[PDB]
Amino acid sequence: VDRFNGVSEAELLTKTLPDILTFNLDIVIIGINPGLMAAYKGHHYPGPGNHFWKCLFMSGLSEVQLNHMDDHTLPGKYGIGFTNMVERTTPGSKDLSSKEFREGGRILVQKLQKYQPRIAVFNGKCIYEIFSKEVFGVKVKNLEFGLQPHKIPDTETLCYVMPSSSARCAQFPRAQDKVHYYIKLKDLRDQLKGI
DNA sequence: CAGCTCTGTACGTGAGCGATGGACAGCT
DNA sequence: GCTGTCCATCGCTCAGTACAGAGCTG
Repeated sequence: VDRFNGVSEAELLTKTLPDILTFNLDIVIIGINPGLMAAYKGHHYPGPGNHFWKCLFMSGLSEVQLNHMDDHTLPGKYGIGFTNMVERTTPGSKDLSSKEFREGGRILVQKLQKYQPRIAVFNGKCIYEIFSKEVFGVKVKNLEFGLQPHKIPDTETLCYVMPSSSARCAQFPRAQDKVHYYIKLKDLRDQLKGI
């Protein structure tokens, strides 16, 4: 079956997804790594199998239904940027090693200390579990979604964790089951501008 | 024993690819 | 009536998390 218009999966696995980063951003969405479609398109969260653009609209973070082609307009119009913990493309997170994640978390903390957005948004618990242990030296055991009790070191950057936008996750089967975190993220951002 | 990590595993939903079937229209 | 296409429809694949209940170490 052909899902990538004649492009082999082995070619996509060698491709990367660029960062959409700048200064004065309210939010930076940090993914785990690119999926095969993101590597294919060269844009963040294209469908099918991803809830991100649906949740972004349902929560009120965007005024209309946006898509992956709109990712570069997000810093200027919305104050939202994009990065990932791991550079390498795989079909799923389970194809990544501990070594890649730990190297990723180090480069991620450097990137965050340069751009210093108001909120570092972890789109996936697994990446915050690895990051928090490596950076803050905390226990992974009772880790929760939402606002974290630690800031990115040397910055005023907050850490906010969300269930991955991937539709592989059966615990939050629909975009509607994830929207709560997007709404609480919209509220946290609104509170920062208010205060 | 007490807190921790580690690892195999099952799980709902909705989009899209390739195949299928009923409707439909051409054919002095 | 026979032919071949259209286009909705269908059936299969595909796009992390929490849990059980150890093991590990003070």
